[PDB]
Amino acid sequence: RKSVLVVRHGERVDQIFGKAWLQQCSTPDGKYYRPDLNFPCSLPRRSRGIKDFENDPPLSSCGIFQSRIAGDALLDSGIRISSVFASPALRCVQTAKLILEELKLEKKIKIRVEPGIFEWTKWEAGKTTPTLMSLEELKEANFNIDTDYRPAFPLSALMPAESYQEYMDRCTASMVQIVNTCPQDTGVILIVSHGSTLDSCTRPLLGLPPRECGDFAQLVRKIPSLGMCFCEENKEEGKWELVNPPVKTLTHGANAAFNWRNWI
Amino acid sequence: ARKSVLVVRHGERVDQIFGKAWLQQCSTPDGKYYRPDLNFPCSLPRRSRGIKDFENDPPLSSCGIFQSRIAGDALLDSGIRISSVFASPALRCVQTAKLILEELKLEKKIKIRVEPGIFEWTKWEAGTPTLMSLEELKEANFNIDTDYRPAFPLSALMPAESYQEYMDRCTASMVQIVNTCTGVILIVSHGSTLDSCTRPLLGLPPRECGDFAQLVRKIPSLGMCFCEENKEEGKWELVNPPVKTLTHGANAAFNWRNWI
Repeated sequence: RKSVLVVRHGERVDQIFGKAWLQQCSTPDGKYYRPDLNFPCSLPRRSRGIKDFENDPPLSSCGIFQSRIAGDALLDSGIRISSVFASPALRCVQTAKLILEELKLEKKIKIRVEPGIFEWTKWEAGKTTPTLMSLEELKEANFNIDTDYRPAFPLSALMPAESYQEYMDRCTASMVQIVNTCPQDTGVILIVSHGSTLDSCTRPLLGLPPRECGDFAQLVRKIPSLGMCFCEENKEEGKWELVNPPVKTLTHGANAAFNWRNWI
Repeated sequence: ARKSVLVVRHGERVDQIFGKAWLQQCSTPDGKYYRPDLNFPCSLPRRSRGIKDFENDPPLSSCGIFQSRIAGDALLDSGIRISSVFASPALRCVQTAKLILEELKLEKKIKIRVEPGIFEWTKWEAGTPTLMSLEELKEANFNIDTDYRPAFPLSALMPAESYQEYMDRCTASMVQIVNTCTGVILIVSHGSTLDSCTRPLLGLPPRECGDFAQLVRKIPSLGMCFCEENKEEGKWELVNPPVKTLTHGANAAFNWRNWI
């Protein structure tokens, strides 16, 4: 039974360590270090050193954990993943890769990067698209990217401070392209993206117009890291329906910092 | 390269997230284990007597496993040498100790010395407490040191002990711990342990209870306290822990039916 599984990326470092996270993990000469264990072990190599990560931040160590444990659960559920699409955000592509590794499909399935499902530009740093990693850079960072895939949109088409309606229209238009890419295929089309994507990419499949922005927003507030929305196609009736996701929720506590000097 | 004591708090325990009846949420009517949420661990430890006893001796959450692993991973990088390992008999502590050892690649080399004397203050537990026996731990694939004679046995832990009575058995245990066997002694235990087991090393008397408790509130999962021995001066001193802090956010449950 053909289906689409939309998945929110794992915890992003700047969610915890704030908008200036990069300044906390950078030396004067622009080199990386971990001031806290939730900063990732390393950062992949990128053109202008590590400058361009500032608004395209990686997963935290926790976000890696979340991604891995969800992927492990997807393996155990037994469902078949036929393809994987991803927002060009590094956090989303990183989440895609970690899931594929746990499924043992990292070498068999390439990631199709689709700038058309990038986050609503109203919710980004400068109310605009940041510098993202090139596909050449992702290959060099050992991501198995599908360079033959012709995406619905280039990143440059994404308007800064686009309206709610414009954001929904480009996600809808992207979901036309996504479904038509290998249409015979049954199996799960995995889409690893942002919170908003759970609604923006499933609505058009269900034959529904966008929600009122308010209701959309309230619904997105509640999507946790690696939250999922699952839609199955009923082939006979030519119709899609929302379904219980193939894995359970993931619920855990925070962990605060401590200052050892307090003991003195 | 001095002698030292690294005290580490266990990772996230499942019941801190899923409450006191966590066992009833992951148990079938006929007593088999299932995972209602992914933060419940992959499995409970192989125990033959059944799952009933875990209720008040809860294991690490998935997050707790992650926390333990990433902490142990960083200890390996720091390049310090762990020579022995002591652990509170609570499963969560022993589990954290195994996970750290695995990351240090010493799970086969160093046996875990279970010391009931550094168990949690019994005023902060349910009510003797219902733990896994050393044979049950061995059975569950834990590399325990059965030869070890502990300063305190499981039976000695009486309910509703006083603050002072808890401090006394911790200092008493630290006397022993120091004598048994110049690498790092690892103590994987509870939040309270970071203070209760380091004060006597430094030669300090117990804190006032309130000062103690106020300090224990602030100790996160995998939190550490590190004392180095100055052999020349015959004195111990607190030192910056060998690995960094671990700060991360929470994750809430979502209900997919909200989308319909």
